[PDB]
Amino acid sequence: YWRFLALLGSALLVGFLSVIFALVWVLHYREGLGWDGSALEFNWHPVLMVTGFVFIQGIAIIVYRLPWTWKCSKLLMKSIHAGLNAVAAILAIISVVAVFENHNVNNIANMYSLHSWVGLIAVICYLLQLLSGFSVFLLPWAPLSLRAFLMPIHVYSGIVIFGTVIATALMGLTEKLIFSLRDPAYSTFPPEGVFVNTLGLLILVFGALIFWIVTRPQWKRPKEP
Amino acid sequence: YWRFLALLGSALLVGFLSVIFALVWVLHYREGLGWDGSALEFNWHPVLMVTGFVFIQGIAIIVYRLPWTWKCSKLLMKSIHAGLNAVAAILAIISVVAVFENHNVNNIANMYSLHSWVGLIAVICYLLQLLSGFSVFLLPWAPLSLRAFLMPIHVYSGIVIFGTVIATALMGLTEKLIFSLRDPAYSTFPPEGVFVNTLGLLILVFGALIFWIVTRPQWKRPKEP
Ligand code: HEM
Ligand code: HEM
Ligand code: HEM
Ligand code: HEM
Repeated sequence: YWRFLALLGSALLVGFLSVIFALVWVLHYREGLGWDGSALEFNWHPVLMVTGFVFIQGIAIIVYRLPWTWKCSKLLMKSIHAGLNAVAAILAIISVVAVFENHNVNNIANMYSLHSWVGLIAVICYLLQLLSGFSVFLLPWAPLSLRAFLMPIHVYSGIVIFGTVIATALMGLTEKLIFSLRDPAYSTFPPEGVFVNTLGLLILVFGALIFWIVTRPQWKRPKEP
Repeated sequence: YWRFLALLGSALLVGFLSVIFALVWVLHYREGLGWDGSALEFNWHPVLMVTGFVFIQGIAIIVYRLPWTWKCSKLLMKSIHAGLNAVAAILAIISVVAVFENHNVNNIANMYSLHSWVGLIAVICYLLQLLSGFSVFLLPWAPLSLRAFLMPIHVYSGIVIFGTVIATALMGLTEKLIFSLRDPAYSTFPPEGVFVNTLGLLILVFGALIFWIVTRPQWKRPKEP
């Protein structure tokens, strides 16, 4: 228990510092936020991706392992899981609408990067996991046999989508640092560069923590009757 | 069994195509290979990283789950594991010596990027997992109690290092594409750009496959007497 608490506490801390770091970066180092800057719009992209796709999704993935929930309703904890993942799907979609509207308004090319390829698949895989998870594991009519062998795919896919989001995030930080830190150049170790590398590491440590919590068999929600 | 075979076969295929794709890219799209180009030297970096740190390490991680090995010697399969990981440690170190020698000869800055921060920690964590794994699990004097609770950390850390290498690789592809595809620009969808994005996806699919194999409890090497 109290090593779980300490680990949950650590992941919340690093997860909140990531969101904090993403906000300071766009509000104090970049131009800020707005729904047409248009770089004030683009900046919603990293902010909302860190906040929903990395942080809120990180918490949805461990929601069933909070021991205060074990003798809670399984339908209820399915609802918090479903709902916390839906919030991150909304924010991530909004996040992608930000780049497309900044790009199209500014006549920039779309979908040429490995970041955007990996990312757009992450997003599509995410919605499919959300739609499939809703009709099979929340919704009532599905055959309990189809439950039995979709479940290993669903647990694996969620960890693998969550890992791929983190790898897309560090790619997006990389692109945006390189595009932006032209003078002083990124390679000159400017403060924005040290700061956002540290945001990169924080997003890293958060994933490692979420992956630790979620693979402790002693912390699985105890199977139902 | 035969779904394991098919999955092992798939991961070997995508793992070999990654190495192939990394070679074609530097030999047919870039300047080629050499031990002083000096871009002929830098190119050893992605080639050796994909080959040893992603591919050979991907195979070392699943070496205990080959069913042809289950009634093999555990000391022997510890030796293939140890040895396959040592080969990737050598290649990765060599790979890092390539960038430092290209940078220092060409007066480029070192260790300013998130790619290099994450990567250098991956490398250091890798060697520590290798040194710790050698003295605790190959070597004979360690208390069987210290075996018992280092093992969960060692399995977790190997998956987490392997994931972080993949995320570093896609960052390195991102940087190198952006630095290089200046004219025709990356954003103009040039063939090198489509090709190396596809190398990025292949490295992705390889990790997802290695992670699938390595988390099937039905495929764990059956515990010893
Ligand atoms: C993209 C969205 C989703 C992701 C990434 C996701 C991811 C995951 C992950 C990683 C686990 C294993 C966590 C654990 O061991 O506690 C899990 C468990 C589960 N998910 Fe989801 N999930 C998503 C959407 C849904 C939805 C909509 C439902 C519908 C009810 C659902 C139902 C479940 C159930 C029943 C479990 C097993 C709970 C248990 O351990 O007893 N998921 N999910
Ligand atoms: C990890 C979650 C993320 C996902 C799923 C994601 C997904 C995407 C997608 C689909 C695009 C293409 C949009 C377009 O073509 O207009 C894109 C573009 C971009 N993203 Fe992200 N992104 C994520 C995180 C980040 C972060 C944290 C940053 C850092 C600022 C970032 C920086 C960028 C930049 C600069 C572009 C435009 C250049 C390009 O097309 O590659 N992204 N992202
Ligand atoms: C950086 C290098 C290393 C990495 C990334 C690594 C990674 C891993 C991973 C991911 C597993 C779990 C695989 C599975 O379930 O089959 C594992 C298992 C193991 N590793 Fe390592 N390892 C490394 C070095 C070593 C070394 C040097 C030894 C020394 C003998 C060692 C001994 C073991 C043992 C005994 C197991 C458990 C085998 C079993 O399932 O019965 N590893 N390693
Ligand atoms: C995934 C395994 C990888 C690791 C552990 C890794 C690690 C590193 C390290 C430590 C550096 C800094 C070297 C220096 O400062 O001179 C670096 C630089 C670099 N890497 Fe990688 N790398 C990997 C994969 C890749 C790949 C696949 C590419 C694609 C070509 C790449 C491209 C670069 C580039 C262009 C640099 C120099 C610019 C910079 O300092 O960021 N790397 N890498």
